[PDB]
Amino acid sequence: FYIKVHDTDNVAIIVNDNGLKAGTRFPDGLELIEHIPQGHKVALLDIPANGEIIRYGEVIGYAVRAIPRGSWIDESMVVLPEAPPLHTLPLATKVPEPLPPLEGYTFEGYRNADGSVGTKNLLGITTSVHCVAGVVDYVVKIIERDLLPKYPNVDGVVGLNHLYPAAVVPIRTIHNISLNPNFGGEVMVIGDEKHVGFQSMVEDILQIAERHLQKLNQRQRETCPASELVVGMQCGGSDAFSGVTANPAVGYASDLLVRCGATVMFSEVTEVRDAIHLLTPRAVNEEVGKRLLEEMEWYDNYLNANVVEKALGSIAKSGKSAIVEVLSPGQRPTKRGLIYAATPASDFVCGTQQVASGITVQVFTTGRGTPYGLMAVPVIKMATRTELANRWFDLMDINAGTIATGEETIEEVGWKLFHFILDVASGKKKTFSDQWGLHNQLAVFNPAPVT
Amino acid sequence: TPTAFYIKVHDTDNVAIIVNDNGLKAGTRFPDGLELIEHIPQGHKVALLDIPANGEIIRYGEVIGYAVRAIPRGSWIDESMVVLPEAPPLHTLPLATKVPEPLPPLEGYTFEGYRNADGSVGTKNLLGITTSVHCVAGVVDYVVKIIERDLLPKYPNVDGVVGLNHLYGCGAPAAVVPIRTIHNISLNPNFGGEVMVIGKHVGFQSMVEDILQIAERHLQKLNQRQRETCPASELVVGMQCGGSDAFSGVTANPAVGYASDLLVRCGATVMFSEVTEVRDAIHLLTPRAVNEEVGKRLLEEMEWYDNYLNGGLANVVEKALGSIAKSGKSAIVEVLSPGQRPTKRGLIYAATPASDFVCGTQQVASGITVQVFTTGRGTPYGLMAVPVIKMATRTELANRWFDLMDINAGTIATGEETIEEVGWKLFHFILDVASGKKKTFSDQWGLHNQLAVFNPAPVT
Ligand SMILES: [Ca+2]
Ligand SMILES: [Ca+2]
Ligand SMILES: [Ca+2]
Ligand SMILES: [Ca+2]
Ligand SMILES: [Ca+2]
Ligand SMILES: [Cl-]
Ligand SMILES: [Cl-]
Ligand SMILES: [Cl-]
Ligand SMILES: [Cl-]
Repeated sequence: FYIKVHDTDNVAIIVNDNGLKAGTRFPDGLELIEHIPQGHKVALLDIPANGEIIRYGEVIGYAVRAIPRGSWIDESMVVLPEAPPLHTLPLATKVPEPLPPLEGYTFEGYRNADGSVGTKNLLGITTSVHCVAGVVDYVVKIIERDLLPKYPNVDGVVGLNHLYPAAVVPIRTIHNISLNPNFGGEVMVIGDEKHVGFQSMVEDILQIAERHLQKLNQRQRETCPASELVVGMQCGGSDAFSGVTANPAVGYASDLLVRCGATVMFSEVTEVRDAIHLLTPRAVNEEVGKRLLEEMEWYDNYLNANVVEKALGSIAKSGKSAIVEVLSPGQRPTKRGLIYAATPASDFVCGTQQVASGITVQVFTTGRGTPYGLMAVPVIKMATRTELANRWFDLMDINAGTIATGEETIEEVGWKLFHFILDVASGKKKTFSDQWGLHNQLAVFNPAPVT
Repeated sequence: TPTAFYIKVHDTDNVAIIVNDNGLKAGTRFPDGLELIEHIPQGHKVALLDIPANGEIIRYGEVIGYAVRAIPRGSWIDESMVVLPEAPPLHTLPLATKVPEPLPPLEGYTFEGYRNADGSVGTKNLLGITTSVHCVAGVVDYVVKIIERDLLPKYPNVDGVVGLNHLYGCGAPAAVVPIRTIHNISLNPNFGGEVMVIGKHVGFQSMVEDILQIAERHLQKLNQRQRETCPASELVVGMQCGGSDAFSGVTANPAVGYASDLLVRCGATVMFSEVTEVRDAIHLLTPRAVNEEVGKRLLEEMEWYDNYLNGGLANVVEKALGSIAKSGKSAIVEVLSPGQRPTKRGLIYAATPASDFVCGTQQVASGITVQVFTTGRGTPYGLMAVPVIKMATRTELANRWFDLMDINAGTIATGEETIEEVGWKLFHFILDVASGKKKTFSDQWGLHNQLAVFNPAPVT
């Protein structure tokens, strides 16, 4: 088997483990001239010198010399196309017609006083930026082992720590995380007498904390429309199958959520940067397009195989819907649909920033056995290959590798993911991250220098 | 107390600080014969003599500014009445122009510590867990949490377990600081020179079970280690400031500087950091360098940080003079870059950010086994890697946070104790903490915040 993503492609990827040896033939009639490993590209037709190399329906490079059919195309046989300037990129030149809406889909969630719906019932603890740091982590640890077990309806407790002139990103991120629907309607804020005492201070905090736990323990889930979901998507260990299996499937589920009237988010500026010329045309208008370019140059400025090919594989998670809004690190959306939330690719930082943007569910695609997870929101981990789903059967919540062998289609895995999202949001199924407690501490993005 | 007091740091000073809570009202007289003309709050400066216009303002024996207008004696000097002196260029600062004569050595001082195979001595018996930079991250934090609740309780002689995480994506141009820092932390003596390295299908739960068996083998071996009498020369003490206070440089800092000189005399290694806190006073550290190469190396770290950073305003030069007071009077024998380890013994300058958790993490990487943390605020700062001795600047603070302040230096402001007395009291407190005879409040309540490696490179 070989996988051809788009119809106009002139190259394909080998899926067979160990690759395919010379002599192997395919239905169309071509034949390999040499051995080609799995994940590497093969020429479908004879491509001439300086000839375009097409994959994902776009130019990923040019041939350095004439490449014969059925030959292995290595990174040394291609010339990368230099990315064009940002002021020359087309904006809103091809906004697709909205697909027919999906109505009636629901999930059991926790309705908040502000109208938002949480997928989890958590206790949030924070402190004013002018108070001392270290009290929140100490109190959260005591609440987890001494009180949390007495309130089973409470999914957990999360500490929101501030960092110790231009550092607006970290402050905005911590304040917006406390507005996430999984915290409900009230996060806890902790901050004359000759002898006060530290132990005394903590005793008072634990009394306030037990009052909140008793109230959260009495909350119940109610049937809510799928339009109240906010789903975030990010990549973990980039793989040769990421853009041909998991990513396209996530993009199909992304389009289904947009049709339900929900909010989907894709981030990672470093992962989509070399393909921004394919996102700008999908902006609903120019102000949203220029706002998209503004985030690209901000990150290029902050930073002081085929990168274009990998970027095309990442944007596959965005699906085909229109980009209705662009967010800066830690901002919250004001519109519903496909949103672009600028964030670093670094897994724990991306997750923390998406949680700040208000996601209630996160989908994490990966080609490596990573124990990534968050307590703030349930993390659905999708494998890119079947070999990976079998090796880490207790980490991979869903397998997209069935697309590479033709056993399942992008549409089938996409719908399977959509239904998995509603079941996780309803608490009917627990992701492996929530089953084993794979929760890594929040990592706020701090682009400002440390004093 | 109806006894009015002011604290004059150096003999040549023409200004002092009011110590009485609520300050001193006009009419109050002092032994020398001075008298206040107006009310002056605590922490604020008072003129000891009539200072003329453009006249020098001296504190800590150095010029902190010039008077905007003629200042009469016994008057309150606010930050709007002084003009900061333009700082001179770094290439024009004198190097090794005044290296003090080495003081007579202190012999016989010891502490009960854990001798390592490399010759170092630890003050704590910890389990270090790390992973190769090419492996996936998140496994160490998960395993450490399971070891703390399921195995650690079975091995009481083990003080605790610490996870050492690398950077998300790496192999370099500027990302040498975080790699060097994580590698040097595993060489810290409190890990005993034996950190754990972790990195039909098996599955994730199965992988962890194997790691817990390797972890239980290490805990059983560490649980059998015992402390041995070691010379105080094997100590490595780090010093940093927390909540800057008006008394920091007149009480706790000078006392820490006296204990710093005692440790140097014992043949131990002392460290002071925080580039942002000492930057506006570098012209007083450069002359104490043992030689020019160490002096230019000191200026090199100042400009590296300046480059990296590219009545509501206190005097920055005045605050900096108060911070360098922790360095004492010994000679600076070596300068380190963020996360480097020393090759010489004595007073060392380890460049690090002032940010409390990052400074601590970087000093632990440099090899400190004990840290002294001065502060004027009730902070719950602490580290698991090394015991943290928290020193209060005011007696009012030591009483308000009696379960956080390990030692009180506020007795200097009221004249009940001297810099020398509090300095020796700190030195003996350090030996007792290093021996495990006394437990700091940070280790008693478990005020341990996760390590925060300094990452000056942008995150992708
Ligand atoms: Ca990522
Ligand atoms: Ca099928
Ligand atoms: Ca500090
Ligand atoms: Ca006395
Ligand atoms: Ca205790
Ligand atoms: Cl020299
Ligand atoms: Cl040096
Ligand atoms: Cl080094
Ligand atoms: Cl004594």
